[PDB]
Amino acid sequence: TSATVIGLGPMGQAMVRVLLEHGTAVTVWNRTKSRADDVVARGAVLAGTPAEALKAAGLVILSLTDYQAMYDVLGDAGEALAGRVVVNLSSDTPQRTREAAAWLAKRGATLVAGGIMVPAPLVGAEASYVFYSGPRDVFAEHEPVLRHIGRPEYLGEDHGLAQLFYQAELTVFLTSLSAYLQAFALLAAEGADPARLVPFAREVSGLAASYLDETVSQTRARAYPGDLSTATMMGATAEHILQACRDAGVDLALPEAVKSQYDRAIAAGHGGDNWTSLWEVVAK
Amino acid sequence: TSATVIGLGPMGQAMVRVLLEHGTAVTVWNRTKSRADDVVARGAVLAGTPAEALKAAGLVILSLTDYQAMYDVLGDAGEALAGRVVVNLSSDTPQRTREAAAWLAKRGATLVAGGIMVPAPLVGAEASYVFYSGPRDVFAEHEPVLRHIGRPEYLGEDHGLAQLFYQAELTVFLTSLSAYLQAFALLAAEGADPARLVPFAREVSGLAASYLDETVSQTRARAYPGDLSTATMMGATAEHILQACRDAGVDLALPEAVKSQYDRAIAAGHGGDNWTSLWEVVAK
Amino acid sequence: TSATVIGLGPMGQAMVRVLLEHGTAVTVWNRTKSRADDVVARGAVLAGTPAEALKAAGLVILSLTDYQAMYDVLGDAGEALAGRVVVNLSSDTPQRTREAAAWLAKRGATLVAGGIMVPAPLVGAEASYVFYSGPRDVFAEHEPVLRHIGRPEYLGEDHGLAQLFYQAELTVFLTSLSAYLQAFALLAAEGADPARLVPFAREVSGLAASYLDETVSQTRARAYPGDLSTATMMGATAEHILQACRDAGVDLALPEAVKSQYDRAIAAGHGGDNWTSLWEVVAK
Amino acid sequence: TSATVIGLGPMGQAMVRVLLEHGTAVTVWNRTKSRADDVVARGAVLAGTPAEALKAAGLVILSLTDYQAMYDVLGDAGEALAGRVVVNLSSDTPQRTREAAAWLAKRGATLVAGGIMVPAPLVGAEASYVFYSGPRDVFAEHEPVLRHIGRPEYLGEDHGLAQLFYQAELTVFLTSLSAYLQAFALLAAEGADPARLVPFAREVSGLAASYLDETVSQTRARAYPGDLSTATMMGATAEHILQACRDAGVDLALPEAVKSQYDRAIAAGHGGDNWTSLWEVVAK
Ligand SMILES: NC(=O)C1=CN([C@@H]2O[C@H](COP(=O)(O)OP(=O)(O)OC[C@H]3O[C@@H](n4cnc5c(N)ncnc54)[C@H](OP(=O)(O)O)[C@@H]3O)[C@@H](O)[C@H]2O)C=CC1
Ligand SMILES: NC(=O)C1=CN([C@@H]2O[C@H](COP(=O)(O)OP(=O)(O)OC[C@H]3O[C@@H](n4cnc5c(N)ncnc54)[C@H](OP(=O)(O)O)[C@@H]3O)[C@@H](O)[C@H]2O)C=CC1
Ligand SMILES: NC(=O)C1=CN([C@@H]2O[C@H](COP(=O)(O)OP(=O)(O)OC[C@H]3O[C@@H](n4cnc5c(N)ncnc54)[C@H](OP(=O)(O)O)[C@@H]3O)[C@@H](O)[C@H]2O)C=CC1
Ligand SMILES: NC(=O)C1=CN([C@@H]2O[C@H](COP(=O)(O)OP(=O)(O)OC[C@H]3O[C@@H](n4cnc5c(N)ncnc54)[C@H](OP(=O)(O)O)[C@@H]3O)[C@@H](O)[C@H]2O)C=CC1
Ligand SMILES: [Ca+2]
Ligand SMILES: [Cl-]
Ligand SMILES: [Cl-]
Repeated sequence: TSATVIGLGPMGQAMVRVLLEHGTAVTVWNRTKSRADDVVARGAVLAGTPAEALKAAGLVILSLTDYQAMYDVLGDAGEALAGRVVVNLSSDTPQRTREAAAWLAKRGATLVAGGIMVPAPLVGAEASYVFYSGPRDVFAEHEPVLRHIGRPEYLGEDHGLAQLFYQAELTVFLTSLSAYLQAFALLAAEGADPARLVPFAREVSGLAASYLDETVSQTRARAYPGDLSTATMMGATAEHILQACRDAGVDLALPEAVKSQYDRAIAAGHGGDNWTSLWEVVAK
Repeated sequence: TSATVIGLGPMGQAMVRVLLEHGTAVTVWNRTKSRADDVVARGAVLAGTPAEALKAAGLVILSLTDYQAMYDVLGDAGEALAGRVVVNLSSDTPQRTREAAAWLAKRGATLVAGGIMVPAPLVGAEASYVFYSGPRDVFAEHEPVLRHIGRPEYLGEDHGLAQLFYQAELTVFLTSLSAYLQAFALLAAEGADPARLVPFAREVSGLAASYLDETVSQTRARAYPGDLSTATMMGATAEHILQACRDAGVDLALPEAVKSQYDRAIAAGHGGDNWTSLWEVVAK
Repeated sequence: TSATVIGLGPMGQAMVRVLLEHGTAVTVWNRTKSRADDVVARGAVLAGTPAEALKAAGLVILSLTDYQAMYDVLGDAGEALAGRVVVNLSSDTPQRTREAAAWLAKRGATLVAGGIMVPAPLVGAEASYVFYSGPRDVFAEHEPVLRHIGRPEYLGEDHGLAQLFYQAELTVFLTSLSAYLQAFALLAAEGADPARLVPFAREVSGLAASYLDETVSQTRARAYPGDLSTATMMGATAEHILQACRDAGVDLALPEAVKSQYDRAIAAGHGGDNWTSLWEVVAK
Repeated sequence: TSATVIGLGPMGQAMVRVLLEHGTAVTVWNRTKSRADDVVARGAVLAGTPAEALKAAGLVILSLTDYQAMYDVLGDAGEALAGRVVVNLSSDTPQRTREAAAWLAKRGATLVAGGIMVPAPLVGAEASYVFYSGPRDVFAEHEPVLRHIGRPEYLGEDHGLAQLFYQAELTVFLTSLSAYLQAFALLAAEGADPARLVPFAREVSGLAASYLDETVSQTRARAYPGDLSTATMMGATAEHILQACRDAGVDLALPEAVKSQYDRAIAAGHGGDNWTSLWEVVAK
């Protein structure tokens, strides 16, 4: 088996190592040639051109910052794309992923969209998994090589799906990281030591994740009983957080955005409903 | 022992039930007199007035929407407050909690401020804990009755500490819940079942929590090595979430707040730094 | 709108009340005529024959002990089945559900299989939901009446699906109830008071449910890292439970069945793997 | 303070890390000397022998697979055990724990038996609790060091009580995990994604737990009113699960154990009684 990896950021490099360690031949290409030194020392072959990289394998894995980078790198491949399977494991919108499917198809190439759901040090570890979407038959053929990156989670035929699931996951992940900075900033601005919060922040993240099922069922039902918590009570806290952040001279964007959800829910008559009623202002 | 509980939302009623379960004699008062029906049925005594409530015990627990509600309710209490310990377990700003301590002191009452870090159904469960701050010796005299609500975490003499930790905790909690709605809305808008995300969302919450220690070290050091993940790359995803939400007709408020942190960190020169460089734009 | 309910056990009766309360006309039939007294007093009409019951509505809800009961009651309906939608909300196997689909189809009737996921007192409450499977168009038409029973969870076209999900759910529910009896019996046989276990039994059920995601991912991956728990350590406890139950003179069936899973997993070389390796002996 | 921990599976290492984190001087011993690598790296002292371990502290914590392992390890300890407090937090039968107390006493050591009711990652977390039983005054002398592992639940003087509660708890826990595998296997065998069940499984676990109080009252009274749900009807479902599992080629061990309880209760005359009538066949 033979693989090409285009993009040697931390994830591209991690995927090259894991493919090499499992006895796949790896041809790499990278805009910044010098970034390939370590993977070539581990037995990767650096191609001179993306077209060359496309000629050294039927399986082409793209690990780039966005899908626009794919067009920058592959725009000049011409017929070297014909019959290749492009596994794009890059962040972008569902719509640009679908668009890339059509662009690649015009040039005889098959897109399998994917999203890796771990950081680089966990690539190929037990806890690694990857969303995939695009043609089942084409994915199935390459699945035996791809599964070394992580557990494949094939979502279906719509190329946008893997990217949809990636952006949904990253909405949770990135906003959580911004909530941690927000929390530590409030403490640090008030003279308190953010380190003291760590064990409680871990507990309340555990508590938050435990609400996922209630969230699913109430939003799915559009039923929001306020018996244990009201949008008025939780909006009051959203406001206390915003005010406390204003008092402490800390950024206001995140707490303001959360508060706006409760205000617009209450203004819509959901003051007495569960926080899950914010569905009514958030959803399409 | 004797206790008064003022405010009978789900948390007040839960605290009353737990104190009754441990043989505490509990006097209650509520604005909406019907909400007392359940704790009166379990043998709580409904006081006619807040002053009558206060006279019932040395120990007075407030579970109200905010500290304004304290003033609306105990505003005309006067003499009833003298010699009493007011354990205020209501959401508000650290500053308003500190000013409340002053106001209470003038009327010969001590404030212990606190924050309950679990919902009503977990009051008195293994997982329950409560931040407390204020005069150590007063907290300690009442702690054997207070402990029935949850493990007491006494933070110190500053009345605003318990409130500060509670607000920082609810910054994590409320923002996480909103990120869950946001992820579910994106899926639902594109016609996928939000319930499909549930186990992956819980997993990515676990992953997010595992970054807490290195967030503390990097933000305190203002050291942001970008070798595993840059603000540019994660910023790119923050923009992808915003755009995908824009494409699907979902509310952009929360994704826009998170993207504005990356925008600002990058424009402040942290493009090649870790996401922890957002400290530079969040912490002032 | 018009509905027929055949079967006036607690669930049939609960569904009749909820349909009446939402302004649906209800015709009932029951083997035991006298069981209809309360629903007729609430405005249900008792039909003399199942054929009559079939003539008083296009929507026919079956709430019987099994699918064999359906054949007992409807076997003598002849052409009175033609064009009816039979919503069977009865326990049976996926295969007999599919078989009933064909039997009903031969007689011009459409089956929508369902399973109600709450006891009778929660029928029509916020927390009620019902699995449905069978023809989407036919289900969609009746969904506006059926949704009063609980949140419809339409799983797809295969009639067996709702029943599959019901039996899967009930595997969790019934085996949990048998584990509670098993636990209380051990305590009661040893002189201890089962009532003392209740708060800990609630905690450990919460703990158990928290392992659902790990279960999904490891069995899905067929990856069972034993870093936090081995099948040898957990099989040792399964054995201690069986022995303790033998020492106390309490039934052995449940603890023996659990122990057999770990023995067969260890015998297969999974002594050092996670308990999730029992997948390898349990799964098809 | 000083502590010895004998046994370095995940629970032993977790207890060592938590005691070290609180400034306890910890001596360790393990059969597989490599497992000590991690706690030695955090500054635990590796004793050459178990007798050397015991000499290091008045307080000796055992975290072994079973009480046989205690005998294999402390079998030749002899004089080293005199005056020492052995806090044995290992799974075994109440009888073997009681006989262990006798054996230890002869050698001039006190036993405190216990059971940790959370996994290794939650040792020292808010949710952690530990049953203890044995001499009150000895437990109490050591409880300030022991409390760092989790909230101490002292059950009384009988050394077999902590073990009895632990085994009853793990009857609930292990049987629930196996019921989860069983539900997932049924889905997987019929070609449905087990991940689809996850939120409904968690919900039905919640529902099961809500029956705990009425299980206590009905089983103690041997009063089993069948008006909401009969053993015949629930027995029918136990048989449906068994048959559906039989049809799908899934292991029948666990469904057969549960069905045998209904079979036996019905044949003992409880067909029209609540499922709680299974007490009559489980409790002897
Ligand atoms: N890092 C992580 O933890 C994870 C990241 N991801 C996703 O994986 C992808 C890769 O991320 P990561 O490995 O962090 O690396 P980066 O996104 O920081 O960089 C990846 C590669 O993109 C290349 N690149 C970007 N723009 C262009 C362009 N216009 N033309 C040519 N090459 C370009 C870079 O080239 P050069 O080296 O020359 O700069 C580099 O090789 C992203 O889509 C990201 O969202 C997914 C999960 C985990
Ligand atoms: N619910 C939860 O899960 C948790 C809540 N909390 C905090 O606990 C506190 C209580 O919350 P919760 O139990 O949910 O209930 P709510 O905040 O919805 O209501 C609590 C009480 O506040 C009273 N109240 C509000 N405003 C006034 C006012 N101006 N004058 C008089 N009484 C007033 C209500 O009176 P009335 O009955 O007449 O409406 C009610 O008795 C809040 O500060 C909240 O942040 C913290 C942790 C968990
Ligand atoms: N009870 C509950 O909590 C729940 C039950 N279910 C399911 O709903 C269904 C109904 O259960 P439930 O309401 O408890 O009642 P039962 O299963 O105890 O009885 C329901 C009805 O079945 C009838 N019946 C059974 N066998 C025959 C037969 N051969 N011929 C004619 N009628 C027959 C009974 O007739 P008669 O009255 O004359 O005896 C009764 O009307 C079952 O499939 C059950 O698994 C689902 C979720 C919750
Ligand atoms: N893991 C968990 O989540 C929980 C476990 N428990 C209980 O805690 C105890 C420890 O469990 P856990 O940490 O998972 O680890 P294990 O039970 O897998 O192993 C614990 C220790 O037992 C030692 N051991 C086993 N048999 C012998 C023997 N005959 N002679 C000498 N040493 C022996 C092992 O030595 P070696 O290292 O050489 O193999 C190891 O150090 C068990 O009783 C378990 O039921 C309770 C709650 C939670
Ligand atoms: Ca606790
Ligand atoms: Cl506690
Ligand atoms: Cl504690």
